[PDB]
Amino acid sequence: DGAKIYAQCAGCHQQNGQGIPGAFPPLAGHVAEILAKEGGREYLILVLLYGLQGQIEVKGMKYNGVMSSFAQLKDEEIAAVLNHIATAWGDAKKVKGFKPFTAEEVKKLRAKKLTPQQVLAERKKLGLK
Ligand code: HEC
Repeated sequence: DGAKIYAQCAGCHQQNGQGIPGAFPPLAGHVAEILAKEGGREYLILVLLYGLQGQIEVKGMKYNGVMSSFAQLKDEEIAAVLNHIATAWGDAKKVKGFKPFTAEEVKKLRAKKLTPQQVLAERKKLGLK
């Protein structure tokens, strides 16, 4: 299940999804922020398929690291871990009519490979600084 997959994330984003200041951005309380943007759920899938780099801000703090791709996960595994980070800390509560992540959403985005620099560009297109 998604919680089991999340073990592959926990080393960085931590068991409680609160991250490490300056090093690993929080997921708890921040996934909602992303989902709130038009294109936000697609962006979350792209991070997992293609990785991320570049300076970003989360809850007013700056991050400047690199996240690897997790494309070796299957479509259902990526769907499951994203549902985990969307629900485990209540972020989806904050979001009106959250539909759970599904395998075909991941499949569709795998069809167009992006670089981690292009993933950062997608993040910026969301209105996120
Ligand atoms: C440490 C080696 C990491 C592991 C394992 C995972 N992630 Fe990560 N992630 C990491 C960093 C350093 C960053 C920021 C990169 C930067 O440009 O500074 C991230 C980013 C994310 C994001 C995006 C958050 C945003 O505000 O844009 C998500 C949603 C994300 N990471 C989730 C995630 C998941 C679900 C992982 C396991 C499947 C995972 N990450 C692994 C570092 C590391």
